[PDB]
Formats: sequence, structure tokens, C-alpha cells
Amino acid sequence: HMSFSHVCQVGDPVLRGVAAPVERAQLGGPELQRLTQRLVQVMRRRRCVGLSAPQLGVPRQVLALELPEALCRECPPRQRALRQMEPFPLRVFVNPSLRVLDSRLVTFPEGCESVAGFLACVPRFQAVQISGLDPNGEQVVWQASGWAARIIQHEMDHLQGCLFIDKMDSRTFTNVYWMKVND
Amino acid sequence: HMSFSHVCQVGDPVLRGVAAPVERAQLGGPELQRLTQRLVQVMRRRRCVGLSAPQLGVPRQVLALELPEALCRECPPRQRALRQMEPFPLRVFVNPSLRVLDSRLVTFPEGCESVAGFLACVPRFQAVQISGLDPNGEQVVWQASGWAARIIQHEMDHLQGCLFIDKMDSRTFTNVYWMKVND
Amino acid sequence: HMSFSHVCQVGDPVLRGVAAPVERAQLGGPELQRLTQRLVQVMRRRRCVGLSAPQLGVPRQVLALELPEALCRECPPRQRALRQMEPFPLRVFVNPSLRVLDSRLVTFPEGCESVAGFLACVPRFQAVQISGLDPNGEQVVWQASGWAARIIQHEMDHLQGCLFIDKMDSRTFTNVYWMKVND
Amino acid sequence: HMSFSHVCQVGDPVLRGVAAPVERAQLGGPELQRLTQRLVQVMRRRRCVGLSAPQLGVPRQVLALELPEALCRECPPRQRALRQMEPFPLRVFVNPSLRVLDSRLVTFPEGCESVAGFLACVPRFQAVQISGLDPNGEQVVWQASGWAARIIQHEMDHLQGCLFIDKMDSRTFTNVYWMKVND
Ligand SMILES: CCCCC[C@H](CC(=O)NO)C(=O)N[C@H](C(=O)N1CCC[C@H]1CO)C(C)C
Ligand SMILES: CCCCC[C@H](CC(=O)NO)C(=O)N[C@H](C(=O)N1CCC[C@H]1CO)C(C)C
Ligand SMILES: CCCCC[C@H](CC(=O)NO)C(=O)N[C@H](C(=O)N1CCC[C@H]1CO)C(C)C
Ligand SMILES: CCCCC[C@H](CC(=O)NO)C(=O)N[C@H](C(=O)N1CCC[C@H]1CO)C(C)C
Ligand SMILES: [Co+2]
Ligand SMILES: [Co+2]
Ligand SMILES: [Co+2]
Ligand SMILES: [Co+2]
Repeated sequence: HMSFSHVCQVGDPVLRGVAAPVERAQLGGPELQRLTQRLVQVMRRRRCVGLSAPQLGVPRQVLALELPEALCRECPPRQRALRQMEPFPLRVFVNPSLRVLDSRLVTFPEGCESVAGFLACVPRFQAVQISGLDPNGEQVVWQASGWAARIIQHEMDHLQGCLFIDKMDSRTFTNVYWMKVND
Repeated sequence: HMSFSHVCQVGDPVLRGVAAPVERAQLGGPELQRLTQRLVQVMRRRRCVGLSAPQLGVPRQVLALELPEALCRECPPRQRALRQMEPFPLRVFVNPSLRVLDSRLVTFPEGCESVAGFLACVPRFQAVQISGLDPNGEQVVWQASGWAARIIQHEMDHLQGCLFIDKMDSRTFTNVYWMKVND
Repeated sequence: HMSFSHVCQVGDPVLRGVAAPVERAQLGGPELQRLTQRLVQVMRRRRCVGLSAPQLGVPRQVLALELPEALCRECPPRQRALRQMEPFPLRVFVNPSLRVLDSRLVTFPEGCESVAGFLACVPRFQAVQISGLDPNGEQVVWQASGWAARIIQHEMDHLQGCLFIDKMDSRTFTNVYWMKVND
Repeated sequence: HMSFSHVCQVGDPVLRGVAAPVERAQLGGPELQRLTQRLVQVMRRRRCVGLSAPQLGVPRQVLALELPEALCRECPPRQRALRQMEPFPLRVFVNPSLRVLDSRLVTFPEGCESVAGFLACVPRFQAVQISGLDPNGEQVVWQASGWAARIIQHEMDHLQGCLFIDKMDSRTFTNVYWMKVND
């Protein structure tokens, strides 16, 4: 008995609210386990590298992040090196907080599963750390730079009701079927 | 005798360039007449109230504006009065320039045929003057306020390579299939 | 007060289910009244001529139809005549059934708010009868031809889990930003 | 130096035409080289596994196909095995013809870069041979089964003016942001 899930699209107010914290008594519980399993499953089906609970319609501070080596390798080596893209294992964070460690800004195109079909360049900090709980309830601080830091920031912004269209260079917004190419 | 026309979508660089003037050699000529006729035809087919030549792929300073009574009438009356939405006849402007007459800002939702399917709230000046040539080279000046002034501003921005997403309140950006309703 | 509503998009399984009937006990009731008020409000905000409860996420046999004169005059006279498009007052039907009175097929482009942004040609019967209850349980039978018969058939198909892409000439499917025009 | 390329979307009549053959005089030439390099670049940028000239607005019988290992490994092993998905190198075909080698039908979801953002299940033959010329005019033949045969048939359809929506199971058409998941 399979089921349907959908990623909410811009216009749904759940993407602009401030997600609520998960309560201690829910940690390690069945309901949070179903939510984390669904987030990871959607994230992986869509081949995206992060997803947050509000995008599945659940206004709670939960997000998952993963970048498999196959996806880094899909990126041409020069572009991979420019973006400082390196793989990293799946991590799920509950009630996370972000601390900026290197505030230099780096700008590259990104897109969001909740604004399907578009990209724009967005400046992001070079390095950050995210601290929060696992769904079992243990604390972890994960520090990263480059593309991983960009993913952490994009996903953290979703828990504050922020989407990348709020931070983009709007003259670079584009449907994914238009692209710049080498002559 | 039928052909296809298309409204360019965001990503096409024609929408971000600064449109070149129409050379005087072209005024009153067949090529300019085919372009103005096509802009008016597509504007009326799409039931929209302004269109510019870069949106049909032509990087030239030409735009058309029209608000038929039936479109105003489709607006509920209290919204129509708040927006100061009143009908006006077709005008076509070639090499137009804009001056602000009343710089008070008014915010309402707008959409654009070149960012199909979305709306966002955009501040606009209350009143403006657009001056330019009709397709035959005669001077035309139109001072407008309220919703007519907002239409003029949106079309004139297209000839500078500016889309409403560059000026919007991005937290109000929405797919048109999401909307606020009265309970 | 203010709330959000959305029209479900294709992929949502609610659009492919067969809506359940409203039980006799519910006719004239406050829950049905909430649904019918919401359906008509969304229909009027989107300026669409018909809407069904599955498109608001509610798998119940309830639809609304309305074609105001202004909306109707937005179509040029020659096209309204070809399409037999005439205004008609609001009807809300509960548990409707359809009978075909004239099975001649008529084909014109149609779109659906649950497949936002596309049109395609769809053959429809020239005249039908819809019979059902008004939200109060009164029996209402409406015989319609031409464009109103097409709206009726499109909304009734929603209650059976059928969308217009199931019945279209697929070689005429188009984004709305492409159109055939007269030279 | 850089320019912009776009994948034409449904509605553009170039996608429904039957593409003209490449004339013998053009084989090996610079214009055909520019077209093939552009196809391969867009195909690689978009991480898709085939692309045809009509989709870059050029109504000529040219297509390219490529499934790199990394892109292949984005798909989980169980799903790869089910779909008979394996990597294969770049091939570019000019004036190709298709012969069916195993007419057994296999049904899975596919999407098209010219119908951005949707998928639907389409039955396809289990094995085919494509034969045609390379850009230098040498005979190229490739016998393929499973997922590779699907991609061949999808690209060949584009040179006949056929899109997947003409062959799909329409009840399975879905926005990519709706998906079936495991409980
Ligand atoms: C990069 C920062 C955003 C990471 C997370 C998003 C997915 C998402 O919206 N999470 O909320 C994603 O994977 N986006 C991808 C993305 O932005 N990419 C994928 C490769 C490169 C970059 C576009 O430049 C695709 C799915 C649009
Ligand atoms: C109002 C300022 C924009 C006027 C021009 C646009 C058409 C366009 O993009 N021209 O470039 C339009 O008619 N847009 C309409 C529009 O913005 N409307 C219709 C009335 C209300 C407002 C949406 O709030 C619809 C078609 C999206
Ligand atoms: C004609 C049969 C479909 C009518 C009802 C639909 C809206 C809807 O999906 N109902 O479920 C509608 O108004 N569609 C309009 C529609 O198809 N129109 C407007 C009149 C002309 C035709 C576009 O050719 C627009 C919103 C797409
Ligand atoms: C499989 C048959 C179509 C192959 C070629 C297309 C791209 C295209 O339109 N070529 O004309 C594609 O790669 N489509 C992908 C595709 O259909 N996929 C990618 C992974 C599996 C399958 C989705 O079920 C995405 C990009 C939609
Ligand atoms: Co996102
Ligand atoms: Co516009
Ligand atoms: Co519909
Ligand atoms: Co395709």
C-alpha cells in the first residue's frame, strides 16, 4: 500500500511561516520517524540534496541534507571545483540553529523544489555550522564550507519561511529551459 | 493565413536587454506595422492590458496599452475603486520616455505574460506621463494615474529590460492557483 | 476573515478519484454551506467559469458554474458566436447527473485550473442536460448547448476523476504563451 | 564566448513538424558541427540522456544520446535493475531510421525537456536498432534494449513531430512535485 507525497509550491503559506520546534516528548517517537523517513524518501526520489518539513506541508523544524558522490560527479570537474562541491552523508536535523563562520559571499545559481522549474544566482556565505538534534535526540554540530554550506543555508532558510527568491539576483532568474552555453 | 506567435519567457535574454529605438526610416512602414499589429493581436488574445515588443522577441522600443471596459467590469467593484481601474482605449507608443508625475507609491499584485502563472505585489508610482511617437511618427503624450499608470510603468520597464520580479515584494510571490480567500 | 485556498494540480490523486455523493442528511447543512461558499469564491477569484469540489481537495459531488456577461464579453464577438458562448447565472449542483441531448461533437480549445497554463482542443457534445440538487435539496435541471454544455461536461468529468488531457487531441496541447494568430 | 540556448516548449510548432533530412552537402560541415556541439552541451547541462534538433528550434533530423555512469548511478540499483538501465557513451545520429527488434511493450514514467516539469507512463518497445550517419557521414548503427531503447524511441519520436504526451497513459500524467512513495 504505497502513498502520495507532494512538495508544496510557492503561494502555500506553510512555506512562509516560521516552523515550530519539535517537542522533547516527540523525539525518537513514531510520528517524527515517519516524517524523517518521508523527507528522506522525497529528497532522494527527486535527486535533490536537501529538503525541509514545511515543504511537505509540516510546519516543524526538521530538515534532511545529503549529497551522494554520483551527483557531484554529474557536475563537470571545472564547475565542481569552482563550486567546491564535495559529497557528504545523509544527516537529519531537528530544531537546528545556524552560525555563520565565514561571511564572505559566493554567488552561484540554485533552484528550489518549491519553486519548480526555475533557477537564479544567490549569494551565500562561504562557511557555516548547523547545530541541532538527530531524530534520536543527540546533539551534533556539523561545520561545512562551499557548496555544502550553501545547501545548509537554503534548507535553514525554509524553516524561517524564507525562499531563495527572497535573496536572489533577480536579473538572473530563469526558467530551467533557458541556459547560457559556451560558444 | 495563420502563423504562431509566442510570448518570450523569463530566461530569454531579450527580456533583459535595453530595447533599441525604432529608426525614423521605419516609421509608417510595413515592418513596423506588422509588429504593432502582432503586439495588439497577442495582447487581445491573452486578455492582457499591455505588451511590449521584446516580449515577442523584438528588441525595439515599441509597446501597446489597452484596457477595455469588460476587463474593468470583471473586477469586483470595491477592488476596482481601490485600484482606480478605469477603461482606456488602445494606444501604441514608439520610442517612449516616462516621467513620474506623482511619486506616491501604491502596492497591488501584478503578473506578467513573460513570467506565466505567477503574481506578486509591486509598488508603483501613483501617476506618470508617457511620451513618444505613434507608429506614424506623430508625437503623443499621455498623463495617467492609478491602474493606467501601473500598466504604463510595467510596460516601460520591459523596454529597459526590467521585469516585475526585480521590484516585487518577494514574500507575496505566488502561483496563481494559490490565493487568499474570505472565511 | 482571511484564509488561503488552492486549486489542486494534476498529480494530486484527489483529481483522479470518483467523488462521493453528499448524503441526504447534509443537504441544507453548515458544512455543505462552507464548501459551496468556498467553491464559488475561488471560481470567482480565478475568473473561471466552472469549478468542482475535488479541485479544492474535497472528494464530494459538488460543482459550481457561472458565466458573467463581462467575463463573457472579454471574448471577441466572432469567436463568441462560433463557440455559442452566452452568459449564464450561478448554479451550484450537488450530486448531479448528466444526460446527452445532442451527441454532435464540437471541438475547441479548453484549459483547466488544475492543469495551470495549458490549453488543448477537446471534442464535447453539443447539448446536455444536468440534473441535480441545489445546496438546499431542491431538484434543478438545466438544459444547455454550445459553450455552456462544454463547461458542464468539463466539471462533470472532474467528479468522475477525468481531466481534459484524457480526452484532448494531444497534438493541439500548448502552453498558453504560444498561440495561432491571423496575419 | 557565451550565448544562450533554449529548449523549445510544447506549443512551438517546430516540435510537431517532421524534421527535414540533413543534405549530403552539409555532412562534415561547420554548421552541422555547431548544431551537434550545441545539442550535446544542452543535453549535458540539463542532465538529460537524449536531445533532438527540433527541440533547439532546428527542424533537421539530428539527435544525440548519452547516459554517463554518474547520471546513471543517481538512480537507485533496484530501480536501475527494474528499468534495465545501464550507462552508454555519446552517439550523435543524422538522418536516422528505427527498426523494432523486440516489440514487447514495457511501461514506465518518462518526461521530456520540451514539456518541462511533468512525467507520465508511456509504453515502449523492449529493443530497437537505430541506424543513421554520424556528423561526418559514416554509418552508425546501435542495437539497444531496456532503458536505452526507450530513450532512442523518445528521441526518434521528436524527429517525427511526436511528443510523449501523444502516447502516454494520460491518467498517470503528473507534475514532478507529486509522487508515489513507500510507507
Ligand atoms: C544548492 C542549494 C539548494 C539545495 C536544495 C535544493 C532542493 C530544495 O529545494 N530543498 O529545499 C536543490 O537540490 N536544488 C538543486 C540545485 O539548486 N542545483 C542542483 C545542481 C546545481 C544547483 C543549480 O545550480 C536543484 C534540485 C534545483
Ligand atoms: C497590472 C500591470 C501589468 C499589466 C500588464 C500585464 C501583461 C504584461 O505582462 N505585459 O507585459 C497584465 O495584463 N497582467 C495582468 C495583471 O497583472 N492583472 C489583471 C488585473 C489584476 C492584475 C493581477 O493583479 C494579468 C494578465 C496577470
Ligand atoms: C471551456 C470548458 C472548461 C471551463 C471551466 C474551466 C476551469 C476549470 O477547470 N474547471 O474545472 C475554465 O474556465 N477554463 C477556461 C477556458 O477553457 N477558457 C476560457 C474561455 C475560452 C477557454 C480557453 O479556450 C480558462 C480558465 C482556461
Ligand atoms: C526516458 C525517455 C526520455 C529520455 C530523454 C529525456 C530528455 C528529452 O526530452 N529528450 O527529448 C529525458 O532524459 N528525460 C528524463 C526522464 O524521463 N527520466 C530521468 C530519470 C528516469 C526518467 C523519469 O522517469 C528527465 C530529464 C525527465
Ligand atoms: Co528549497
Ligand atoms: Co509584462
Ligand atoms: Co478543470
Ligand atoms: Co523529449
